[PDB]
Amino acid sequence: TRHAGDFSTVSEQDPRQFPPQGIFFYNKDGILTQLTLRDAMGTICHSS
Amino acid sequence: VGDKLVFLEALERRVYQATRVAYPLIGNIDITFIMPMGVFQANSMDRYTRHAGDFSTVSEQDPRQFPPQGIFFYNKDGILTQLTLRDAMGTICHSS
Repeated sequence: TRHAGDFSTVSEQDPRQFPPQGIFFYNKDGILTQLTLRDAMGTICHSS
Repeated sequence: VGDKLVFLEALERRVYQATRVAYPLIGNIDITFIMPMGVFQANSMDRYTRHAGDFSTVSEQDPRQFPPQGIFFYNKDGILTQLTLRDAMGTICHSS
C-alpha cells in the first residue's frame, strides 16, 4: 500500500488481501456495473 | 438572432398593467425528490474509512458503526433538518 492509513476498517482482518472475484466499470450512461465470476457459468460449464 | 429578423416583446405596461389579472409566462414547475433513510450496506468491504484519523472520538466504541436511523438535508433557506424513523409512525402504524 502507498500510505499507512489508506483504507482502515474496524474488522480484525482487512477484506482487501483476499484475491478478487469481480470487476467494476462504467456503463454507457455512467452507471456502475459488475462482472463477477458467476457470470462465466455459461462458457466453462458446457460439455465442450 | 442567428440568421433572422424577429420582434422582441416584453408587454407589461401596455397590457396587464393596473388590472386585476396576472401576467402569463410566470408558470410553475413541479419537481420531486427522493432520499433513503435507514439503509445499511451489509458488506465488510463497503464499511471502510478513507483515512486513519478521520473522525476520532474519546469513547471506547465509535458511535458510527451502528446502523443510522435519520437523514439530514438542507431547508429552503439553508437550515438543517432531520427526518428520523419516528417520523414514519403515521404510515406503518395504520390498520392498512
